[PDB]
Amino acid sequence: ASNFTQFVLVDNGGTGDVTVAPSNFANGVAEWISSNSRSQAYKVTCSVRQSSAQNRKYTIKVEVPKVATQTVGGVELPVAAWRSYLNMELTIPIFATNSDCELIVKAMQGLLKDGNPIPSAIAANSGIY
Amino acid sequence: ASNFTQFVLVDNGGTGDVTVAPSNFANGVAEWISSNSRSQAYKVTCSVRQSSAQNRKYTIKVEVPKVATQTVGGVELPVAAWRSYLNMELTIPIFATNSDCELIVKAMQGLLKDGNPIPSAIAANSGIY
Amino acid sequence: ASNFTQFVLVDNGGTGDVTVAPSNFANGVAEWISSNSRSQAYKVTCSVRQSSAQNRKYTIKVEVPKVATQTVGGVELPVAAWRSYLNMELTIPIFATNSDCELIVKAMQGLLKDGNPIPSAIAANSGIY
Amino acid sequence: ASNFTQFVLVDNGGTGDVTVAPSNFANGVAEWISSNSRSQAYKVTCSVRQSSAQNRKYTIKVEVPKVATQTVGGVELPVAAWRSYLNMELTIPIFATNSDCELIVKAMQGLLKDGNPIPSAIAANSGIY
Amino acid sequence: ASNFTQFVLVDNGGTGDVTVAPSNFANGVAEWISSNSRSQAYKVTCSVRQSSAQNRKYTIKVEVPKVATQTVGGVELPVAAWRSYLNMELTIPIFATNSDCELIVKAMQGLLKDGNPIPSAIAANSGIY
Amino acid sequence: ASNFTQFVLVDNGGTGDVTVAPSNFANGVAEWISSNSRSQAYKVTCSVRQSSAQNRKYTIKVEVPKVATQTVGGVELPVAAWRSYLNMELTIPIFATNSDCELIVKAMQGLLKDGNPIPSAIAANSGIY
RNA sequence: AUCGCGAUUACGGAU
RNA sequence: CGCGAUUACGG
RNA sequence: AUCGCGAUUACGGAU
RNA sequence: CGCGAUUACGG
Repeated sequence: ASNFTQFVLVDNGGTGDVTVAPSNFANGVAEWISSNSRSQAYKVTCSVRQSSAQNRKYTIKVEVPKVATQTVGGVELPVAAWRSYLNMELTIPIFATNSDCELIVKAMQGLLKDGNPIPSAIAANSGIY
Repeated sequence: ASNFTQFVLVDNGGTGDVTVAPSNFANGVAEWISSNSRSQAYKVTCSVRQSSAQNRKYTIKVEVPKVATQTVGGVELPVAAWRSYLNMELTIPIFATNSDCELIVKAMQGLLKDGNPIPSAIAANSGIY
Repeated sequence: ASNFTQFVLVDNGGTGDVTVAPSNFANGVAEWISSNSRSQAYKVTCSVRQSSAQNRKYTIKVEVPKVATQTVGGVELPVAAWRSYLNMELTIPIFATNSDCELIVKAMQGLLKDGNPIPSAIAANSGIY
Repeated sequence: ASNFTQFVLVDNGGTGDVTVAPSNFANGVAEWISSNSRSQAYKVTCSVRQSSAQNRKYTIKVEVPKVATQTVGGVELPVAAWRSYLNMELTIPIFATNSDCELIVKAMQGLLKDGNPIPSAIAANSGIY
Repeated sequence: ASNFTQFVLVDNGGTGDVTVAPSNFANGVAEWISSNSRSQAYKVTCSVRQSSAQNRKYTIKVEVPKVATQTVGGVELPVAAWRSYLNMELTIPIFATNSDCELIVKAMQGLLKDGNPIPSAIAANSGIY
Repeated sequence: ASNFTQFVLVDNGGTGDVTVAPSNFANGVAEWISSNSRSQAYKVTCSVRQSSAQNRKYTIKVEVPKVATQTVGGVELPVAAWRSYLNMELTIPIFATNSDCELIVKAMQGLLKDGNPIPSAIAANSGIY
C-alpha cells in the first residue's frame, strides 16, 4: 500500500494530461516530477511535521513551468522561460478526527472549484472586484 | 460585474453546505465569512500585489473552525475549540497569458482532486508513504 | 444574496418618495445617493470591520439635506447650514448569532418607531422634558 | 404633554416585548432601562446640546445585553455575557425647520426598515455586497 | 445595475476590437485590462475622491501598449516595445447637477470626435496651427 | 492643413449646440472659447512639446461651466463652485507612427463613448460599483 | 492646492 | 525559510 | 471640530 | 509576516 504514486496534476480530457511521478523521498520530503527534461518538468513536493505540541503542519509546493527553447551561440537547450510557484501550509490540531480532516479537504477543493471567486480571478490575471 | 460575491466553500450535497459571503475589502484584502457567530465562522481572505518587477503574487488564506460551546462559571458562549489554517502564496510572472493562468489553476485543482496522493494523506491524518 | 441594491430611504406613500441607489463601492465602503447634485443629495454609506479581537463594528453614515427654501440645483453656502449628519456605530460581540443580531435590529427599529420619545423629540426640534 | 415616557424597544408582538421606562435625568442625560437588575438591563440614553453657534447635536446610545447566570465564588448572580452597543450622533443645523427634521426621522426609519440592505446585512452577520 | 462592466476600448468594427474587462478594485481603484499577459495588456484605471470640502476629483488613466516579442537570455518573451500613457483629472464642484455632469461628458466626447482639431493633430503627429 | 478652426464641443443635435472658436495662440498654446463672458465660457487649450528625449506630450485642458441655476452674464462667486476642470496629459513615445497614434485616439474615443463605465459614472455623480 | 512639471505610470518632483 | 503562530501578526 | 479611532460605553485616544 | 526568491533557500 502506498499513496506515493504517480497521479494526474493537470487534466486535459484524456490527452495532453500532465502526469507527475515519484522521484525522491529524502529527509521526509516527498517529490514528484513530470517526465522528460527535468528542466521543463512540473514539480510537486510534500511533507508533514509536528510544528508544535498541538499542531501538525503540511507544506505543499508546486511548480508550473513555461516550456520554451533557449538558443545561445547556436546551441539550443530545452528550458523553462519562467515558473509559477505555489507554496501552501496547512496547520491541523492533533484533536482533528478523520471527519474533521475530510472537511478541511472539502474546504480546499471548494475554494478552487471552477466558477468560484478565487480560481476565476487567477485564471484571468485579475484580483477581486 | 463582480467576483467579490458569496460562494460555497464546503459542499455537502445541497444541504449542510458551508457558504461564505463578502464582508470586507479594506487595504486590498478581500474577506469572506460564513454566517452566524463570527466566533465560529469560516474565513477566507485574498489579495494580489506586484511582488517584484516581473511577478504578481496572490495570498489566499482559509480558516476552518471546530465548532464547540464554551462554559465558564455557568456562562456558555459559542466558540471554536480550535482552527485549521491554510496559507497559500501563488507567484505568477507577468508574461503569463490567460491560457497560462488557466493551466496554473488546473494544476491546483488536480493537486487536490479526490483520490490523489495529497488530499488523501490529509484526509487521513497521514503523510506520504 | 447580494444586498447592495436600491431602496426607499424616505417613504411618503408613493408620491414624493426618496429613492437612494448604489453609487460607489471603493474600499468595501458601500454608498447610496439620491438623484441630486452631491451638495443636495441624500447619502448613505455603510461598512463593517473587526474593531477588536472580541468585536465587529458597523459604521453607518447618513446625510440629509435641508429642504425648506431650498433652490434645486443651486449653490447654497455655507454647506453646514444646509445639511444634517447622522453617524451610527454599532458594536457587536463576535459571539452574537444571527438571532442575537435580529434582536439588535429590532431594538433599533423600536428606538425610532413613530410616536416614540426620541423620534418625536427630533421631529419637534426638542429635547427630552 | 411630556415626551419622557416609556416605550417598547423590542417588539415581539405583545409577548416577550422589551419595554423600557424613564429612569434618570441627572446631568441632562435622559435615561431609560428595562425592568431588570441594573446588571442585565437594556439601556437607552439621549441628550441634546448646542454643539456650536449654528448646530445642535443629539447623542443617543442603546445597550442590548445577552443575559446569563454566572457562578462567582460558588454563588449565582444575574449578569450579562456581553453587550452590544449602538452609539449615534445626529448633527442638525439650527436653520432646520420642523418639517426638515421630520424628513430626518423618516430617513432613519427607512434606513432600518425590514428587507432593506443595511438591516438585512446586520441580521445576517454579513457585509454589503 | 453595476457600472463595473467590460467595454470595448478600441473599436475596429467587431474584428480586432480591443475589449477591456474588470480586473481589480483593490484600494478603491477600479481596474480593467485586456486579455493578454499582464506585460502586454491595455490598462484602464479610475478612482473618485472628495479632493476638497467642495470638490470631487476623478483620476483616469489609460495605457496603450505596442506589443512585441523580445529575446532575453536566448528566450522569447511577450513584452511591450513601449507604452503610451493618458492621465486625466476631472474636478467637478459638488454643486454640479446630474444634467451639469452630462454636459461635461458631452464636452469630452465632442472634444475627441473624428475630424475635430485635437484628434486630427494627434493622429497626424502634429501640433495645432 | 491648418486645423486651428472652430468646432462643436457640445452636440445637442443642432439646437442648443455649443460651438467653440479660436481665441488665442500666444506661446503656441491654441485656445478656443464659447461666446460667453470668460467666467461662464467653455474653454479648450492644447499644446505639444517634447517632454523628454524619448517622449512627446500633449497637454489638453477643458473648462466647463455649471449651467443649472446659472445667471447669464452675471457675477457668480465663488468661481470654484461654478466650474469644472478637465486636465489631460497624453504621453506618446517618439516611435509612434501615425497609425499608432490613430489607435491611441480610438482608445480615447472608446473610453468616453456613450454607455461605457467611465462616462456613465461621471454623468450620474457616481463612482465605480 | 497649482504646475504647457518628469516617469519605467496608482509613482516621484517643485512652488 | 519542510520557521512558529492566538493567523493579513511575529522570527 | 473631524476620525470606515478603541472601549469594560455619558468614558478614553488622535489629528 | 497581503516579506523577496533562481523555490525545501534567504530576510
